Amino acid sequence: EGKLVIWINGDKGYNGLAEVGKKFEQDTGIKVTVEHPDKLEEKFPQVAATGDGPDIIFWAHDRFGGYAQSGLLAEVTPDKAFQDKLYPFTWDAVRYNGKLIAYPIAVEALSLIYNKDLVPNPPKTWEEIPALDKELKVKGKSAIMFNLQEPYFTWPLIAADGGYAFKFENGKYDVKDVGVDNAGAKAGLTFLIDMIKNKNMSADTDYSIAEAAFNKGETAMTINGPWAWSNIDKSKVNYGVTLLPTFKGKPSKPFVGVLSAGINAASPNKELAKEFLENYLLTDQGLEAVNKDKPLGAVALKSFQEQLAKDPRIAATMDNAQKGEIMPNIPQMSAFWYAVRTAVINAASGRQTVDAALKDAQSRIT
Amino acid sequence: EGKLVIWINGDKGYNGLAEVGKKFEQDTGIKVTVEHPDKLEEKFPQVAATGDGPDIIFWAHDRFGGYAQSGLLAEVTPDKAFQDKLYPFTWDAVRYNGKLIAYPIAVEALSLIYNKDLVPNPPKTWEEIPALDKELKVKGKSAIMFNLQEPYFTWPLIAADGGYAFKFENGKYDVKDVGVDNAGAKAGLTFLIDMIKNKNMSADTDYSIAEAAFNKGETAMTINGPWAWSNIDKSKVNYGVTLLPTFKGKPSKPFVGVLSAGINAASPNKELAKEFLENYLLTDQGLEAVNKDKPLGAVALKSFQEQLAKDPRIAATMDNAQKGEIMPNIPQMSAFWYAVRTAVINAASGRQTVDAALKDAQSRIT
Ligand SMILES: OC[C@H]1O[C@H](O[C@H]2[C@H](O)[C@@H](O)[C@@H](O[C@H]3[C@H](O)[C@@H](O)[C@@H](O[C@H]4[C@H](O)[C@@H](O)[C@@H](O[C@H]5[C@H](O)[C@@H](O)[C@@H](O)O[C@@H]5CO)O[C@@H]4CO)O[C@@H]3CO)O[C@@H]2CO)[C@H](O)[C@@H](O)[C@@H]1O
Ligand SMILES: OC[C@H]1O[C@H](O[C@H]2[C@H](O)[C@@H](O)[C@@H](O[C@H]3[C@H](O)[C@@H](O)[C@@H](O[C@H]4[C@H](O)[C@@H](O)[C@@H](O[C@H]5[C@H](O)[C@@H](O)[C@@H](O)O[C@@H]5CO)O[C@@H]4CO)O[C@@H]3CO)O[C@@H]2CO)[C@H](O)[C@@H](O)[C@@H]1O
Repeated sequence: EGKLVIWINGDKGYNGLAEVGKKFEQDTGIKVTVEHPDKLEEKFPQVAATGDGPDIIFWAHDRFGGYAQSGLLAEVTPDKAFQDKLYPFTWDAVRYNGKLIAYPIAVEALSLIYNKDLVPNPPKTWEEIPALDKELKVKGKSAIMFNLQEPYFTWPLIAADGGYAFKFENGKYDVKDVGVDNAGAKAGLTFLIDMIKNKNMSADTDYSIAEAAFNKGETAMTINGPWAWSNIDKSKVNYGVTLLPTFKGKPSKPFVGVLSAGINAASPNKELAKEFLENYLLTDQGLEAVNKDKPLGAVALKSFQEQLAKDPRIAATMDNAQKGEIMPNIPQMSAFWYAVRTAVINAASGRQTVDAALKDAQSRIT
Repeated sequence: EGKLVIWINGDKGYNGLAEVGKKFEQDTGIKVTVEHPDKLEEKFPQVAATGDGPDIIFWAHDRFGGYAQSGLLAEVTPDKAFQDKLYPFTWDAVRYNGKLIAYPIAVEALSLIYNKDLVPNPPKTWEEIPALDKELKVKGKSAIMFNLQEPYFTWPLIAADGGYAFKFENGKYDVKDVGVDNAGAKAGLTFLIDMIKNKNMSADTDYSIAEAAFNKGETAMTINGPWAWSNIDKSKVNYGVTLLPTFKGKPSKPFVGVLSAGINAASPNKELAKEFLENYLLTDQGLEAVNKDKPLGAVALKSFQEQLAKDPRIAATMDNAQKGEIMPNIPQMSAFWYAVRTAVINAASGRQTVDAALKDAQSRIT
């Protein structure tokens, strides 16, 4: 304790790393010792399992999932401001079981390195290298030499025509796994129906009726999104924006929508549309103009969002958003919405029980 | 042609959008017309299918996958500099079948909106709202009113206790789908073995032998990563770094490694380790010190990577990286490497045929 021991491979810049450690000690008094043991990536699980080893281990990320599965790595805790400083795909490489288990440093790939004076135009194909070697051999030279003891160096050739390690299956929505008629869905809709039966709400309330009632001070609360705030600003009501109420102790989970602008495939103006959206709308000034009319909520444009993030209404918007879920964009989403609309309206009006309404919606969607 | 027609929903800031369109026309002469038809999200697939409709359509992203499946949307083409200006998860929301099919604008979620003067401390639970309503009703008021005709507004309550739309299955490596002994793997290893048989290479060449031969000008080419460049700089050789050769017309596919720093779970210095890695190593000055010793390649730190990106050696590194694949971090990766090492060494030395070596590796991994 009171020290840092670092392990890094002997082909990396460990002397330069030790100079970073010297600056660390000069500022903090904490000694940093950089070592480069052989087989460090095999020794680490052996010594960390006994509670020994280095404080920090450097390796390519392919070793780290095995370490994390064995409980040998601490979860790292960079805040969002620090995570923003590194490329997102590098954080992905060090994420295991949903947790960040290392700090990414550098991105490595093999390349062809060539002597400009022996091969001014290096070969573009592997197949032409034997002919080049024959000409170099009469000069006492060879075309190419690389490490054949480590599979890292031969893998690019093995993969070229179709070799691979493990196949990756992309994330996907299971369009047959729908949760509209499970017990939790029924419990929430039953509560809504119970409020209607108890005359706390009326089944015929729509957007206009609820907005007028809230903005005239006739009801204490409403549920709406950022576009509604402008009309409340103009009203007499002093309003706050906060977390949706919990149900059975669990957060309400609103669907998160990304307002998006698509370009019609039939448009003869695709270049103009790109210019307008990229260079006029998606600017601080462009979004401010729309936002001043009806608030957008949080915006996708980082520079303008940092100016909105302070507003408690935006903070509440993002707190509810985090408790909820981003909507799928799959084609089946419209079928989902049409079916759920019918279920809620039928249950709220008494044309169906909650169970029969949601069962029918589930059948329609799947 | 020569116009922009925009469709946006009637609850959004369409007058503010039209002012952005006015500025567009003032600068370009191109008229922008903003309309807010009812049912625009249903009308669009009907009119875009006939080659009509608006140039740009605004909606939440949940509608857009259906449009893109129907071929109604143009692929949008923002460059990397523009994509960097928006939050990554917003681009994810508008990606369909691997392609970006809209521009994200805003991030929306419902919140509880409350009258500060009627309910200074708004309810944290749904279950307490009936009691609040009874007290407000004696004052001629009600606790809460919101739109019950659109399922968007009731969904947060339905999802709270377990309702969901479509279940998402996270991306994953299939540890039983291994490509070490397929036809492409065998073809590439066979070519390596054929070069060895033809005496273009020697099976016993290792890292040291290849590095010495290249850096003394005895071989025209080598295959190595960025850490090797420092020793070539000091040598007499004038070297370039370029794309790996193709095989059977296809790019060589090197495995991409992210050099990573993990913190030992047994370390009593986890706070010091975080301080060192975040505030000393992962700085421009910290990475420069390591990089000056042995080059890191591309770095994860955006600010320093932008200073390296100009170097043709780094450009070539990233070109090869893009043709290749990020390594998995799964625990099975070490088994993969050990098995492939044995296969390559055995095939190159003649202790096994290419087919028998790679079949054995495949069996060992699975
Ligand atoms: O005693 C018997 C045997 O020992 C010797 O070989 C062994 C090695 O000493 C030992 O390190 C071990 O090597 C394994 C390694 O543990 C395993 O992780 C995997 O290595 C991968 C890396 O994980 C991967 O990142 C990548 O490594 C790159 C690295 O990213 C890059 O930054 C730079 O450092 O180059 C590295 C490549 O050299 O690829 C490697 C795979 O090539 O697989 C390794 C095995 O190949 O186990 C070795 C075998 O026991 C002696 O060399 C051997 O002669 C003896 O027979
Ligand atoms: O004529 C019969 C019937 O017509 C009327 O209802 C129909 C609507 O006019 C019509 O627009 C259509 O509504 C569908 C919609 O097409 C479908 O996409 C889906 O809507 C989702 C959104 O996709 C989703 O983004 C979200 O919308 C939010 C939005 O994100 C937010 O920014 C803001 O605008 O609030 C929106 C919510 O209002 O959620 C909605 C779902 O609530 O589902 C819609 C159906 O609910 O089809 C309607 C039914 O035919 C009349 O209203 C009706 O009385 C008539 O019986």
